[PDB]
Amino acid sequence: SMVVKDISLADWGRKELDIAETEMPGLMAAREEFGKSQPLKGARISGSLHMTIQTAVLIETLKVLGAEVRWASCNIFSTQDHAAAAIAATGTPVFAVKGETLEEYWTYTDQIFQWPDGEPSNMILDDGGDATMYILIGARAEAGEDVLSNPQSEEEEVLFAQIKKRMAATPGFFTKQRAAIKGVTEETTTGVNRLYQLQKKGLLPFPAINVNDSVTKSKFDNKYGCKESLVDGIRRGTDVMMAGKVAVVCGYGDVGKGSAQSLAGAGARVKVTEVDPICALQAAMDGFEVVTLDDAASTADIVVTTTGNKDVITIDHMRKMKDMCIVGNIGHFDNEIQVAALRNLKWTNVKPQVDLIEFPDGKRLILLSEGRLLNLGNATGHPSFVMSASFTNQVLGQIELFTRTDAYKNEVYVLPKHLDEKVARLHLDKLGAKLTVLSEEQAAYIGVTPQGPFKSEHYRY
Amino acid sequence: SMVVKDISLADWGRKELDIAETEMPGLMAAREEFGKSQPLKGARISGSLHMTIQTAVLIETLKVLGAEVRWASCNIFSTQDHAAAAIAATGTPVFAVKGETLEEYWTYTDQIFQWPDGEPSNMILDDGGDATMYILIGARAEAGEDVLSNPQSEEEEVLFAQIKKRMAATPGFFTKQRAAIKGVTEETTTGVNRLYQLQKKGLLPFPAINVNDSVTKSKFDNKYGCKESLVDGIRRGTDVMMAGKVAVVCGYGDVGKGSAQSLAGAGARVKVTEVDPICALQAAMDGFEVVTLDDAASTADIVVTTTGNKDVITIDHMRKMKDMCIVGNIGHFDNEIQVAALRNLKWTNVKPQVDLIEFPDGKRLILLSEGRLLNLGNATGHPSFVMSASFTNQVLGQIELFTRTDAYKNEVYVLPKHLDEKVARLHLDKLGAKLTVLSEEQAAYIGVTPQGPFKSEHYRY
Amino acid sequence: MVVKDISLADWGRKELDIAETEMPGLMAAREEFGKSQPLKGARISGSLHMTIQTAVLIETLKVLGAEVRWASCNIFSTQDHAAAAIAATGTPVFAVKGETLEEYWTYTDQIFQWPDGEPSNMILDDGGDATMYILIGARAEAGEDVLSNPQSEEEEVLFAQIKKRMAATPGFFTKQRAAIKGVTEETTTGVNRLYQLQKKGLLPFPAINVNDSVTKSKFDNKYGCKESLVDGIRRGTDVMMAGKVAVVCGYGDVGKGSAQSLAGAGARVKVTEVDPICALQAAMDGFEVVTLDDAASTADIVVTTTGNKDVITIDHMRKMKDMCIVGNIGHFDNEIQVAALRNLKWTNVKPQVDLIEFPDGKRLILLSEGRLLNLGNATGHPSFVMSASFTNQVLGQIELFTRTDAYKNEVYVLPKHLDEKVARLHLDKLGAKLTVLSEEQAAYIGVTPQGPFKSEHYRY
Amino acid sequence: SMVVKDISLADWGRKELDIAETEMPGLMAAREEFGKSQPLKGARISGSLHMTIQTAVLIETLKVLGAEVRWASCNIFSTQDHAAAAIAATGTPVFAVKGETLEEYWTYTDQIFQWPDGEPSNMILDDGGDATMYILIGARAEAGEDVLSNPQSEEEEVLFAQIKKRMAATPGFFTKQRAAIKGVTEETTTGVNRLYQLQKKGLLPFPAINVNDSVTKSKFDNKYGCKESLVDGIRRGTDVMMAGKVAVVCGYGDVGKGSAQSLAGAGARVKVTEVDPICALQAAMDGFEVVTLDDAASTADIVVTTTGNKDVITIDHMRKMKDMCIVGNIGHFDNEIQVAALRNLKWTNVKPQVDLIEFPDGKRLILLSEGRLLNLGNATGHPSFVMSASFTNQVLGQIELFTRTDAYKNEVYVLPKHLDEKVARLHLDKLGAKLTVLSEEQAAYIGVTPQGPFKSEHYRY
Ligand SMILES: NC(=O)c1ccc[n+]([C@@H]2O[C@H](COP(=O)([O-])OP(=O)(O)OC[C@H]3O[C@@H](n4cnc5c(N)ncnc54)[C@H](O)[C@@H]3O)[C@@H](O)[C@H]2O)c1
Ligand SMILES: NC(=O)c1ccc[n+]([C@@H]2O[C@H](COP(=O)([O-])OP(=O)(O)OC[C@H]3O[C@@H](n4cnc5c(N)ncnc54)[C@H](O)[C@@H]3O)[C@@H](O)[C@H]2O)c1
Ligand SMILES: NC(=O)c1ccc[n+]([C@@H]2O[C@H](COP(=O)([O-])OP(=O)(O)OC[C@H]3O[C@@H](n4cnc5c(N)ncnc54)[C@H](O)[C@@H]3O)[C@@H](O)[C@H]2O)c1
Ligand SMILES: NC(=O)c1ccc[n+]([C@@H]2O[C@H](COP(=O)([O-])OP(=O)(O)OC[C@H]3O[C@@H](n4cnc5c(N)ncnc54)[C@H](O)[C@@H]3O)[C@@H](O)[C@H]2O)c1
Ligand SMILES: Nc1ncnc2c1ncn2[C@@H]1O[C@H](CO)[C@@H](O)[C@H]1O
Ligand SMILES: [K+]
Ligand SMILES: [K+]
Ligand SMILES: [K+]
Repeated sequence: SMVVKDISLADWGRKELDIAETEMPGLMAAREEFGKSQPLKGARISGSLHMTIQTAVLIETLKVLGAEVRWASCNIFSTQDHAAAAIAATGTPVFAVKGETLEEYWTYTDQIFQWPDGEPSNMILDDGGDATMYILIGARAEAGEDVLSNPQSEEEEVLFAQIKKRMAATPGFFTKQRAAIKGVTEETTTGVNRLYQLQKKGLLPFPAINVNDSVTKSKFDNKYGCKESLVDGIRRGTDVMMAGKVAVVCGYGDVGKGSAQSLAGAGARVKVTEVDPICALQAAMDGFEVVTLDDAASTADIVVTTTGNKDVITIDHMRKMKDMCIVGNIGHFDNEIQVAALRNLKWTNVKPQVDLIEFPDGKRLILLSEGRLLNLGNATGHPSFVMSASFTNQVLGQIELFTRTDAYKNEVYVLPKHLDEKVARLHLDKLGAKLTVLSEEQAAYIGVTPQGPFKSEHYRY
Repeated sequence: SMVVKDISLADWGRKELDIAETEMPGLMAAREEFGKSQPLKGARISGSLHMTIQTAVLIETLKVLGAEVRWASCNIFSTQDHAAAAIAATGTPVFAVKGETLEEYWTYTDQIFQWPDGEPSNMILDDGGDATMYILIGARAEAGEDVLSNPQSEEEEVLFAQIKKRMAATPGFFTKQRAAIKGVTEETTTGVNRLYQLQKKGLLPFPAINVNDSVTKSKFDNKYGCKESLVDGIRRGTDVMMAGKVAVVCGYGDVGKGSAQSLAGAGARVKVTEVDPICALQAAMDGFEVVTLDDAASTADIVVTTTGNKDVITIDHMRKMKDMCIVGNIGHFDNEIQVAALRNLKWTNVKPQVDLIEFPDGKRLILLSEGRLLNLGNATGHPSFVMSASFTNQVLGQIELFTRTDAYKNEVYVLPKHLDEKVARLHLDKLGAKLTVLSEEQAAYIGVTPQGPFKSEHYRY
Repeated sequence: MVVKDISLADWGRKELDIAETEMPGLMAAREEFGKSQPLKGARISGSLHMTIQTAVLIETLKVLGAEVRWASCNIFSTQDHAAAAIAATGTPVFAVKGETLEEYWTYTDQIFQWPDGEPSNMILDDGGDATMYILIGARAEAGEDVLSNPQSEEEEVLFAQIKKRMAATPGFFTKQRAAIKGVTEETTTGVNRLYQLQKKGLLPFPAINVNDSVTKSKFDNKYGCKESLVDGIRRGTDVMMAGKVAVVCGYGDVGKGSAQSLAGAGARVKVTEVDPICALQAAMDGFEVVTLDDAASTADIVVTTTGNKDVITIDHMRKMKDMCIVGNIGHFDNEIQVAALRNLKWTNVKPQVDLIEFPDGKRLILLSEGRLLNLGNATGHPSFVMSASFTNQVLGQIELFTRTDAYKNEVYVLPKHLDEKVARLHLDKLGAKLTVLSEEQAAYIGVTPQGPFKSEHYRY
Repeated sequence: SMVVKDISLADWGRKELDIAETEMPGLMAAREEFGKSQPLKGARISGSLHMTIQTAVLIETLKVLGAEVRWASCNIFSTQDHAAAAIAATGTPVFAVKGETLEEYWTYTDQIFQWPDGEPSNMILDDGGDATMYILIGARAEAGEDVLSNPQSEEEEVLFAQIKKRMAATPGFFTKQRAAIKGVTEETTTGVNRLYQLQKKGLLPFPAINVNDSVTKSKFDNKYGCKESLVDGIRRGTDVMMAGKVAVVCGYGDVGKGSAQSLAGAGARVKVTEVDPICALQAAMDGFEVVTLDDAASTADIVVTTTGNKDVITIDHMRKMKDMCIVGNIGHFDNEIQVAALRNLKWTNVKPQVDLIEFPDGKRLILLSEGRLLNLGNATGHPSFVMSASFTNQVLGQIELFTRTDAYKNEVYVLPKHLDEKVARLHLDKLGAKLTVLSEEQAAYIGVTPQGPFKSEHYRY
């Protein structure tokens, strides 16, 4: 009916939720505005998104708006057990344990679609595309397409076996559920990229709102969020001194940028790697030495990958690294580091999400969260405030695709700027940030209304 | 023939160009790449752009590409005399003096179009849109439209007089010149906004390249440039101690962002104003107190405007200010501050571009560059390296519109991403910034090619 | 031995393996003095936060020949896995995270109770509690009225512990006092206490002020707090730093580190001070300098760093806004008027995190019940910076044990050449390459190429 | 009665003062607090200190507190002629002309001891110790010691010639002047050095206050002052871009620490060299790479020296540097850089205080101020606020010695901490910094009084 680590943690979860709500004015404002109206009454939402305290506040907001939901995490180490307990105790089905196996993970992703009345979900709230991919690959398998062979990875084999179990247990499930989905809201860059791949190949059968690319998501969550929680995760994992140390940051997109500020602000000296010349130029301009990991690996104290790509930190890199160098990843998936390549070496667990890996020559590495997003694995992810900006976009995205589904075609959308502006505006008071108002004449003079939007569609901020 | 302050400054100018070239790899790469093939042979370029050492390197670069140019500055205080002189000494006609009057400014603007063979220019390279407007408003006047009446500013009246003057001396001039322009490239936000007004009204009769919105322009020039050059201007103008002082930055776009960094990085404590809630939330997140000038004026030590709007610092604000508060503008035009409203009071010149204005109660203000761009007025504007990234776009813009004019409609375009990435790429070596190369598998994995472009069309960086 | 759970020892040992690679000072001292055993015969009573870092120190003192008995100097600052690892070696330790006041003082007394019945001969102290216990006890034994009118609950427990000891083994305090060759004192608040003793003629043995080594006060107190303040506030509250206003009370070494901690994490810092010079430094460093009276009502975070008392009062706490976070990183829990909060409704959120509700409904988040939140809510300063602090401790123990007769009953600091050696020992770890003076250069500036490089009272 | 370059420039001097005063709250507040009580009535002060506008404000402050004064520069080139003029217009004897002869210099030093009533000085206010040493050496000569033979330098022969001139002219002048000095204050490290040697050899015949080691003066000059004026100097000189650049700072004392902050704050990436392991460890902990100039020279873009040593940047380093490396000294005071060693290479002057030096292989260097102090050479020295903190120390020292002469032995003393604190208080209000007051209970608790001093004699702050 629910799967959590320990239901007795509910009370603790609840207390922290009391606190988080005072930090999340966006979601609370959505409860005020849409509670009575109940725009999501009739919504049947399967959520796949880090089961944190922040996600719990979102979940309860969705419910206040009329939705029924079933939830699971989008990572095996990112759950906050007391958050999961507190949500479970309300009766909302949740399947999320910090430290679950891969098999369990896919079992749980499946569970979010298994409603008691035997009818399907009609909405997906996704982070990384795992729930979306599960349905769409499932359905194609059910249509006879050969899509469950030649598994590239362990994780992929486990995903396949889970699709096979579901096909056998309830034939027609995927087909039926693919058709039942009114729309999906996608939270993160890696997820959005998967959406665009689908659209480009004509494999997206319903509309998606790209939540990541709201300005109040990508330029806040991905950047400030990582600034807050990257060093947090490293610190809890290792308790290492930042001052005096060299940290190499692989990638200089939004996450990479935030990550560099996280480390720099703590006193580490930051070096950056990149493949995009524009982002690399930014990094240099921002004061950072721009290197390759091939050149910088053997003298780094800390190495962090932020790319969304793969094989960024390889076994060759890790052999060069000096004793006790700290290795971690804060991009969505664990393949940015070649962890699988380290499995034939001697591992000593230090504590949860902290492992000492020993090379033939006696050199040791400290690996965080087994190569999974270390901010959520080693700590608690992004603070409540920033998550409020992200999740308010999520709420608006859900309202759009559920209540105005016919306005949308089978493609990836972003929310309109006036909504983006609304989201930021909701978070200003909380910080005691006083906004100036344009005179009618000033607005005229620069080509806008006093009410906004204030920028052209593709302004970059 | 030419008009500069003092032709004997040429040697100094020349020595600073030898140095400046080592700081502008973008422009020097273009000379190597397009020198022999001479894509601008037959170009007759009228340039209206701050006549600085940086612009001088651009001018020589355009000549090396085959172009013949005639130049003027786009601001009465922004010239560097020794740069103007070095350019005049090569025989290129240049009409720019630091501290020219309004009348002189328009006389020079007109001169850039007066070729010795009596034939019109065929290209414009513009910053602010003054040279473009002149031709266009002049042409309309010639067609009998009533565009020369009810002038709002002293500046508007002198522009009208100059247009009439030219109409009488050489009838048909504006119309024959309008028709002869193959294209215009526009440098800055305020100019680009003017262009969009035109296009919108159907009043753009040729293609325009919006250089401002190149990523390697807006996110570098407008941000990092002002970071370098705002306090530079304030220090040269006032020698005030920064640590311990409170500065108010009005606006938090690309310029306000850089301006804030400029002051903070020098030790001042920075408060920010904004009308855009997303930009305000960025400023609060960046650790700045977000206030209204109404509330903050009376205790500020420094007040700077960066909006490109008008009437941002009013007479009411300046009244509230404390004795010796420094006031400046770094947006494109002198109407952001209500300087006209100060003409009423007792001025005392302190030195070039620094005035002490005394209110009735005896309260004094220090006004910088008479409320015009203080970075260029009180110092020398942005350093060479950043102007190289900015100006390398200009050169590519000219090459496009001059060699491929038939591919463009009467609209505002931006350069393609691959060119933006090229520009960045040409600046990496100068900084010892070494780029990583995607493996074939890696590029496939994220949906790009190893040669780029690496980001979707509207990626915000 | 008393620890939370001896089964944590393996975990503690793994983190010691790691900590050692971060603490080259201590490991160097093992190399230099291990065979020579300068502390052979030393019987050291240690009262210092029983963290992983302190565990590396303890093992270093043992490599040098010492026998030790250890207790923490704060009820919340122990890391149970460190305590366990140390206990597993056979070294007597008495330290549990979350001990009661009564337990604390039982453990402080335990560090002086050796199996053979003979007294300790050295004290390694942090905050002065172990030193005060012996000194106040010995005066009570000599008949002085020093155990009356207790001014706090904690003071009451101390008096009862002293009375309990005098009853069990009469004469213990007098004999232990006389048996102490010397004490080394780690922290500002402890040193302050020593100076008060010396001024009154109540210091009966030499003390090394380890806090005022440049490689301690200008590193530990500053960089240490830079690293660990925000750490403790994040683990306790997971609050967003960006966009928030934090008021730091005090701008000495710790207050300076603390401001950097919060600012570098995104918070906007305002600072209070009583010392005009320190205030001017704050303003020069870019911080708004305010009174808490004025700033209290709009702050999001308020942190005290003074070593003083009654800095954050009931009146301030009344003015604060709902969900304001309140903590202290000075040595003692009286900087904040915690006791004045005791009749209000408290709800525990989790260890060292409490929600306190006022009559009007306004709630505050108090960290570690007003005790050092870096050690309370996280794990204190990182190993590297503590290696600097603890290498000074080792050198100070060696001094007062091996050369006791060269010191009078006063507070001393280590000579500059030892201070420079400590810094030197930590350079390689960071890949910091030092330049060497030419003979002529040295002469030109009035030094030798070997150092010391600065005058006695150079401020750095 | 006065020697200045042009009494005509006096009105302009005054206009400069009006501005500078508003930036020197310390000295001004001194005037409001002590003006009425006239604690320097009866003072007859002989001053020797760079005759700048800042020093003019100091001077007038001394007169406001009742002091009668005669003044000269402590340097032949430091005099700002309109300051002198403004001061001589007061009726105050000033003997200072920018560019004065060495002979004339000593003649002006003598003139500050020649009062028209024929009686002697009773106080010396000194920077560098030339005015103190002149009286003391002269008096040793008049007591018959052989001290005017064996001049080490031709600059010393000017000294000795000048004492014999005065000895011959008015027998006993020196003996009687030495006996009349109540006390002297000293501003600089070199001046203190000389005095402390007098003291060690029983040659110090009166109390001296060492002001250089006040916290509010050593920190304000050395660190905050150089923080404000380093990057400023380098910009005015080269207009180079800081962002993206590597700057090597030689030495990490107070001047080095400020210099590092100046550069990092402007966007440069700072490396640091040191011989002192404590300072080096400070640098690494402040997040700077700690290197030897030997290793870092070939890739530096800016190298600045701050050591106060000699032969810091040698010809061997300069040969290794890349083309267009900028090289400067902010220490003291020439000879940190081996400039002379470069005199055979091709020098091309770019403008005042900026020289291009070319090596045999075409490698050029940009050298600032010929390797002398660049903050004075290319900028305008330290800001007024900075100098206000430092000159307020002189004042308080003067009051202290003049009014409590009896409390002092003939030794060098540092300024009492309560006065150091007083200096700070005097600047707090201008900054808007509000001081908290200890309760009587809090004060006893920590072992001080509510009035301070608040720290022990050797607290390092
Ligand atoms: N942990 C979190 O809380 C969190 C939050 C947001 C996003 N993410 C994840 O982080 C990843 C990155 O997100 P983003 O918003 O920064 O995307 P982004 O595209 O803005 O930036 C990724 C950057 O990595 C660079 N890159 C790619 N391959 C590289 C390589 N081999 N070496 C060096 N650089 C390389 C790209 O040029 C790009 O600039 C995604 O997986 C995203 O889903 C995680
Ligand atoms: N001097 C220079 O070196 C330089 C360089 C680049 C651009 N500019 C000029 O600076 C101006 C700003 O350009 P930008 O690139 O920053 O454009 P931008 O649109 O990114 O920034 C303008 C910002 O000002 C804000 N704003 C508008 N009116 C306001 C008001 N009344 N009060 C407070 N904030 C207000 C807007 O919300 C906007 O975010 C333009 O005129 C541009 O041409 C100057
Ligand atoms: N938590 C830790 O890991 C850690 C580390 C080192 C020191 N400490 C403790 O921190 C405390 C401070 O030590 P420090 O080394 O910074 O001492 P310090 O003397 O250098 O700093 C204390 C400052 O507080 C100021 N102050 C005093 N009362 C004040 C008041 N009522 N309001 C505002 N400011 C006031 C003083 O002027 C002084 O500048 C001591 O208790 C010390 O033992 C803790
Ligand atoms: N330009 C100015 O406005 C200004 C102002 C004050 C002082 N100064 C001058 O600056 C110099 C330094 O002053 P300070 O207050 O920093 O004194 P300081 O003694 O505090 O700093 C000197 C530092 O230089 C280091 N050093 C010495 N030789 C070195 C070498 N070969 N390589 C690397 N580091 C070396 C020393 O270890 C010491 O830490 C003095 O000569 C002083 O007169 C200049
Ligand atoms: N504490 C958190 N709770 C929920 N989601 C988070 C948290 N921190 C980061 N994320 C989200 O996780 C995604 C990374 O997979 C990002 O898109 C981000 O929005
Ligand atoms: K969190
Ligand atoms: K420039
Ligand atoms: K620790």
